Amino acid sequence: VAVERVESLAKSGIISIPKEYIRPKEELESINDVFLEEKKEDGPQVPTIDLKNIESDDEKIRENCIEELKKASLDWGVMHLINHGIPADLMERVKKAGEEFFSLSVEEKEKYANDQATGKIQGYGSKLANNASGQLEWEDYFFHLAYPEEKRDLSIWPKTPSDYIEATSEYAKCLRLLATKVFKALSVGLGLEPDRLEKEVGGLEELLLQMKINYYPKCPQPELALGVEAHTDVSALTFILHNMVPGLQLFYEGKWVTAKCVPDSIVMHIGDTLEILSNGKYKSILHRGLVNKEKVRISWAVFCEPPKDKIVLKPLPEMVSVESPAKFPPRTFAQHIEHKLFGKEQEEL
Ligand SMILES: O=C1c2c(O)cc(O)cc2O[C@@H](c2ccc(O)c(O)c2)[C@@H]1O
Ligand SMILES: O=c1c(O)c(-c2ccc(O)c(O)c2)oc2cc(O)cc(O)c12
Ligand SMILES: [Fe+2]
Repeated sequence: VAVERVESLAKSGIISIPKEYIRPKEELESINDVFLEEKKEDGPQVPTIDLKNIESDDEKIRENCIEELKKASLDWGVMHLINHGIPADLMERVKKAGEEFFSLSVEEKEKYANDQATGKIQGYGSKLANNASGQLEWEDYFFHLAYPEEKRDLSIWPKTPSDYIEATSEYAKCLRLLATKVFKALSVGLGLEPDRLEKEVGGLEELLLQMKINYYPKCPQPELALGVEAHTDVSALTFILHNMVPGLQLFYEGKWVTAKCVPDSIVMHIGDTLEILSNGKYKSILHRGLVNKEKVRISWAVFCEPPKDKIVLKPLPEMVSVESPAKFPPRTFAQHIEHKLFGKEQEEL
């Protein structure tokens, strides 16, 4: 087999993109210039949710924060979090380290190559075509488990820059504390005991944080490709940092909305795992990512996942009734991923 990286392809001297990267005719109509889209301020916009008072001693103010978070989660399921408690300089260090790793030559990065055939899903990679369509997306990435610390395989983590492990480790620990805060507020929002949702997704012991650095090289025909296809996240929550190059779009009320770049914020997505547990109340929104011909875009997504086999995910009893039937059948996290991949494979077949 050939190992083709999109960064290599982007630098190979091509004029047009290979056919495998061109989206189906029906999808091309919704793809426009990301910079022109980012400038548009009409239509619904991704909400900015202020978490400053999420754990305030002042009850009215705390409840107001919880309600705003709850409301954004039932409606959009995605938002720009501000005053989230993660130090701004730590986030800049994490991004700088990721930028430095991706600036290494493809050859240096191949020393970290993943190997799906032997189950080595961590490391440097690019999505291999996995259905009859043969469709590929315009991005390379680096994926690794980031937390808990005892479950990490540090040997696969970038050794250049020298501070990648230190920075990424601190960031994951900070995000783990923020996930607890969020899970609690979302639990309260559904009328559940504060510790309910985090317990249901594994708690401190089994919830995993996976880091995925998404690298989107410049594209010569950005109107014909997607950096990441339309999808919903399978996690419980996802927290993402960006390098201020636009690209994230959200499918809201039947239209693709472009996310604006809100300084110092962290994008947070409610994922399929919480949507399933809340019986459809909290929303896992369909989203995608655009590429462009002017600037390399990079994002850092941390997925908070339940244990893949140990928990059977299904709507919580409290969220189901005669009048509110279960909107999802029971599946473990692995089974859910397989079902989404299976439905797509059958679709393309
Ligand atoms: O490779 C993948 C993957 C993985 O390797 C490890 C992991 O822990 C979770 C994962 O999740 C997969 C997935 C599938 C369909 C989706 O809609 C989605 O959001 C995520 C993904 O393809
Ligand atoms: O959206 C997701 C995604 O893209 C990937 C991923 C991981 C490894 C790969 O090799 C890859 O091609 C993709 O993992 C995820 C894990 C989650 O818990 C939730 C997600 O939403 C994703
Ligand atoms: Fe996503």
